[PDB]
Amino acid sequence: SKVVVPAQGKKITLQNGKLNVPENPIIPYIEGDGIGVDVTPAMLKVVDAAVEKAYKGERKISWMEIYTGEKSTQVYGQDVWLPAETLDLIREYRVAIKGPLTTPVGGGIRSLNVALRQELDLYICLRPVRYYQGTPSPVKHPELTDMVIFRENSEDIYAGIEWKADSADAEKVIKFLREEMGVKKIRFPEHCGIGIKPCSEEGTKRLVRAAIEYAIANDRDSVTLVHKGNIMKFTEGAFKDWGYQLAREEFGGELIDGGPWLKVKNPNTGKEIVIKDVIADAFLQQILLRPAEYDVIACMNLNGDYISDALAAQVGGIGIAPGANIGDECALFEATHGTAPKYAGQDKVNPGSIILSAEMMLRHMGWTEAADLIVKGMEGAINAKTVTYDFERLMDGAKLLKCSEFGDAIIENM
Amino acid sequence: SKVVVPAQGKKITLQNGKLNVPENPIIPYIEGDGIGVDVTPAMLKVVDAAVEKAYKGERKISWMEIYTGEKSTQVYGQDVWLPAETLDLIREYRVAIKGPLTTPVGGGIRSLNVALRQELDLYICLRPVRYYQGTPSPVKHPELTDMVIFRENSEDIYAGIEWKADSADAEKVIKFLREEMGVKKIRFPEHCGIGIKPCSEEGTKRLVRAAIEYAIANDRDSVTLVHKGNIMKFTEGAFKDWGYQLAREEFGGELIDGGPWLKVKNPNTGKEIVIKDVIADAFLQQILLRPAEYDVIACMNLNGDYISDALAAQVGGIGIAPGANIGDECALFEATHGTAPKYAGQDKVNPGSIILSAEMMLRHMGWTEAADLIVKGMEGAINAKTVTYDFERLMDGAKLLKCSEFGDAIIENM
Ligand SMILES: NC(=O)c1ccc[n+]([C@@H]2O[C@H](COP(=O)([O-])OP(=O)(O)OC[C@H]3O[C@@H](n4cnc5c(N)ncnc54)[C@H](OP(=O)(O)O)[C@@H]3O)[C@@H](O)[C@H]2O)c1
Ligand SMILES: NC(=O)c1ccc[n+]([C@@H]2O[C@H](COP(=O)([O-])OP(=O)(O)OC[C@H]3O[C@@H](n4cnc5c(N)ncnc54)[C@H](OP(=O)(O)O)[C@@H]3O)[C@@H](O)[C@H]2O)c1
Repeated sequence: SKVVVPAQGKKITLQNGKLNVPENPIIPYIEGDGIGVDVTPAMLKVVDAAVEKAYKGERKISWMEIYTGEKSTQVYGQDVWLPAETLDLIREYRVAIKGPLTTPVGGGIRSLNVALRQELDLYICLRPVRYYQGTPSPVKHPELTDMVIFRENSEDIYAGIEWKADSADAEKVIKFLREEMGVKKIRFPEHCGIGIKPCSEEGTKRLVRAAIEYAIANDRDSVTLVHKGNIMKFTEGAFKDWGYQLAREEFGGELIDGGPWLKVKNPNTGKEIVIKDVIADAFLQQILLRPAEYDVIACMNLNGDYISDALAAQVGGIGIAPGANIGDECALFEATHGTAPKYAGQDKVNPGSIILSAEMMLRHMGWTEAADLIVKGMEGAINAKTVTYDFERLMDGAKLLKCSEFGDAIIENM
Repeated sequence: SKVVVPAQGKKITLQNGKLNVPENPIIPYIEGDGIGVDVTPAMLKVVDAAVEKAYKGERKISWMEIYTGEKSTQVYGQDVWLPAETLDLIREYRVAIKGPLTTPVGGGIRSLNVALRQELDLYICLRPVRYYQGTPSPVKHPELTDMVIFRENSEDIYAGIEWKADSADAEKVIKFLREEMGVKKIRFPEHCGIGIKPCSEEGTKRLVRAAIEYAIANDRDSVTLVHKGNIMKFTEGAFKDWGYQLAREEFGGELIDGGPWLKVKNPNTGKEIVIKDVIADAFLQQILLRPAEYDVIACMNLNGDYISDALAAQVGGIGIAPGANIGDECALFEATHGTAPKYAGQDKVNPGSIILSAEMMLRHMGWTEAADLIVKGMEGAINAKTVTYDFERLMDGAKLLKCSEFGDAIIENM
């Protein structure tokens, strides 16, 4: 009802597991709450400039705004935070992008971001994290970090299955656990909240399957299964066993030494990709202490949230970290930072995250020239130290830029 | 049967919630697997020197070795990894310490460390993390970190309640969830592992209760409730609500501004302690980016493992991080690093962790003079750059020391 389909423009289709993108594709975008009003306009202009420059006017995106979050309630009504129409629009047009989203508190509503992921079955959360020269960073050698996180996106405790302490359901579940499953380890059964943590074999293998294909298509050096399997043997640990098993079953994994690592040969470059694993709490230490040893990461939903968010901070990219939610049929790219309501509307915020997510989106569309230009623009703008206040306040000799002006700087550095 | 109670020596008792420690107390200690054979002897000698120097010969510990892990199987037999006698010994003598422990794989045995914590109901995992000048660190300003972690120690998913995919129990639980609880969010119900995540109100409030008392007794600046409550509302989120509620109910918490932070007045110094909260994935970023803003931390079991282990790495103290497991009746202090089998027996390992845990143990015993001397010794030895290989290999100008020699250096710097 209130979305306007672009007069000129054409739908992306999926054929044979491969996107068919027209030169005039319609892309759905969600402005986002808070500073989404600042960064989305910059992102539109930066992407159009990259597309115009890479294909000399032969291609062009027909943006189409759709809604989620506050703007959805002001467009559709009182408690329409995520209209069915927005899900249908993303499935019809295959590829979309959105700014920051916040979920209201006090109405029993659970994460809108996670709702999008789970209802579009975008089981890959893809966070590439690598250091942009010139970025102010808390660690000494941020340039050693160059990883790609494959975070499982629908199952784990992150999935939102839980009962409230003292509710009839929680006490029903606890009664079933103690009396029918014989559980004795619930220290205090009264006034106790309960959460469920599921992890299946198919969900594990389609997430690791994507990670290893990614290592192959991008010739990277390894895939590390991160887990907390010595405590949670049947979810985290199973994730790690199924991941190794997939590597053997579908990518000819061979045993290194006495194990447990494997090596997968890259069919296209001959490079032996190492498959290995690290327990999650030690991994949070290793990304600081021995960052160059890691590359592609495969892990479950909650660990992936932590790991992405720790890596982004340690390269000083907490505000420019790109992110994508990808499934077999649809894809939703997103700004990964908060809504920062304090500065919303002041044209202050750093648009780098949603712009790099747009870079991912173009590359997912097969428009790699335009995507390369955006990386190149971020490269030069940040290396030139012409940046927004969240960068500039941490450093000397930088030129302070509004949000919109940083978008221009990126275009100027393409 | 194989433990020898010390001829001379006397049992610590608990009276009125307060330890009564004799001048000749018997302390039970577990050597620990792997490098425990290296660091425990250094720790015995360092603690005895501190006690001898602080009390001029009037006090002295009667160590008593007890067993867990490999040495237990070689002392008691084939699969005796954790003899009942060791639990009884720790409850009889109240205070003990142990080196690194590893749990065997392939026999269905779950963490020996966690078994000790849960069966002695040591619900506080206490990790103080602060930077020792001279330590090689991956970040630029490690000296800004000075935190104390209160990690909940018996409940959360960390508690080891789970079924294996395809087992009759997992399929029984999944059937109950889908058919009797109406759960629709399990993406793939087949071949799916299940874990339970419990969090009670009493468990939350006795853990936060200890954290706030600690902030009071040590005049620190704040207590931060760390959680992942926007996704797990009834466990992580409840932990955070119960924590605030305790602060109001028992420590006169008053609202700051419009909330949600509180302020608790320190009954002894008048200092207003801030009670606040941060969501766990953002917190892993904040301990890097704004570390000076945090002090005492209160959080649940799994987050506490991650947070302690990330902080230790970021001050370069991955091998000297102290740790204690404390309950209302018993206490078990521990080395917090792995068993490092590769270097075990070579007198290489860094004894700093178990020695600082001994420092905690003495201070828990009321022997604060001896504890102060050990801190002072670690201070000087590390500042003098007379350290073991894990420090020395990361730095220039250091003097390489065996494990035993570093223990001497600590004594020499008391
Ligand atoms: N993945 C996501 O899209 C995502 C993840 C979590 C939360 N959010 C949402 O965001 C809301 C915003 O409000 P909050 O105050 O509660 O946030 P908050 O995350 O605790 O705070 C974020 C802070 O990071 C900075 N920042 C955020 N985005 C930035 C960007 N793009 N460029 C530069 N700096 C940026 C601002 O700090 P300075 O003022 O220091 O610059 C900002 O206020 C939350 O309630 C939440 O639902 C979105
Ligand atoms: N809290 C605990 O007590 C605890 C926690 C987890 C694991 N562990 C156990 O430890 C076992 C040891 O074997 P792993 O090889 O599997 O360990 P791992 O933790 O993956 O490796 C630890 C590495 O840290 C270094 N290190 C460990 N303790 C140190 C110390 N005290 N001083 C200086 N450097 C230290 C050594 O690295 P460099 O060679 O680079 O120096 C070491 O091999 C594990 O299987 C596990 O059950 C104990």
